[PDB]
Amino acid sequence: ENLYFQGMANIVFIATSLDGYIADKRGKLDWLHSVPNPNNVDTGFVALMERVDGLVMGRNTLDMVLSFDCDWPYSKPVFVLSNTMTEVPQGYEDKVFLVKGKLVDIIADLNAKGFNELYIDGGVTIQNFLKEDLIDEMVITRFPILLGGGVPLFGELESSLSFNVIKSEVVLDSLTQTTYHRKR
Amino acid sequence: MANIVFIATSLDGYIADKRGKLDWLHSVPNPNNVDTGFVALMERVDGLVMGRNTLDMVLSFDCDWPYSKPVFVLSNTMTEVPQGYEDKVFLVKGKLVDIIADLNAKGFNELYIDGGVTIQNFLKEDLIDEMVITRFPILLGGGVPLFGELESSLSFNVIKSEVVLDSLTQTTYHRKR
Repeated sequence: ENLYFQGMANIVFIATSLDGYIADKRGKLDWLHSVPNPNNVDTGFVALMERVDGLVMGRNTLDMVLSFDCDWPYSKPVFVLSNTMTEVPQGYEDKVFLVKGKLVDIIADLNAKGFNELYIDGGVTIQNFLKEDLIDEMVITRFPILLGGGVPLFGELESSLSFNVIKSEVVLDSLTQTTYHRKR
Repeated sequence: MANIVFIATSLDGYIADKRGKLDWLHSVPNPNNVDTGFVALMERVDGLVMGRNTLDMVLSFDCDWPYSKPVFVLSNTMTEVPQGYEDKVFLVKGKLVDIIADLNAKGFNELYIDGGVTIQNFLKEDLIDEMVITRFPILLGGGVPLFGELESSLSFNVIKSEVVLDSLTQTTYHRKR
C-alpha cells in the first residue's frame, strides 16, 4: 500500500523530440545540440542526482553510455535490468550493479536497502515500469524538432494513465520542461 | 500566408484513443467554456484543409457544423461531398504543392490543416509553418498518432508555451526558416 506517500518514488527525467523520440534513427543525440546552451545552464540534472538514491537503467542505455572514451556521469549507483547480462565490465564493477527478477520484487528489494528514490532511465525500462504503473513522476524536456523516426519514449498500455501538471516552463528559450505526477 | 496546425494530443502523441474515441478530451474540466484558441484561429484563417477521417469524425458528432470558413477536403478517392454540406465542404485532388498554390491564388492564404493523415502529408513536403499543440496529461498507450515518418528531421522555434485550464500545456511552434 502507497509506497509513494511513504517516501519511495520512481522518477523519469528525459529529453524527447517533439514527436516522442529519445534517440534518432542512428541511435544518436546530436539533435540535443539543435538548441544552443553556450553558458552550460543546468536544467535539473544536478538536483535530480542529489535527490535520487540510484538509477534503474536498461542494457540499451548502458551500452550507449559505456564507451572507451567515457566520463561516467553518475554519482549514484546504476542498477541494470538484464536477464541477458551475467557480469559487469572491467572498470564499472563499483559503478553498475546487476538486478534480476520481477520489477515489483526488484523495487521492494532496493527500497528495503534504502534506495527509495530511483531515477528510471531507458525507453524499454520506462515502458516496462509504466506497464505495471510504477512511475510516480516524469520530468520531460521537449525539443522543438520532429525527428520522424528513432527510439520512442513511450509504448503501449493496458489502460490510460493520468497525471497532474505540477509545473511547465520554457527553459533555454526553446525547450519546454514539464513535470508530471501520477494521479492518485 | 501560413499553414497552421491546431490540435490536441495525449502526452504520448495520440489524437484519438485505441478505440477511435475522444473522451479523454473531456477529462479536464472547463465549466466556464473557456476558448483555448479555436475562435481566434477561425477568425484568422481563410479555410481548412482536412482529410476523409476528420470529415467523418466531425459528421459523427451529430452537432451543428462548427466551422465558419470553407473546408477543403484533400482526397484522391472521394468525388462527392456529403449531402447538405455543398455550401461548406469542397474536394481538392492532386499534388499538395499544386493544391496549396491554387488555393493561395484564390486568396486562401491562411489555412488551418487538420487530420493526422493530412498533417503528416504536409510535414512530408515541409508545408507546415505553425503548430499550436495542446497536450493533455494522459498516456493513452494506443490510438491514432499525430505524427508519423519523415525522411529527414524538421526544426521549429518555440514562440510561446503556457498552461491552459490548469492541466494542459499549449505550445506554439513556428517552422525555423
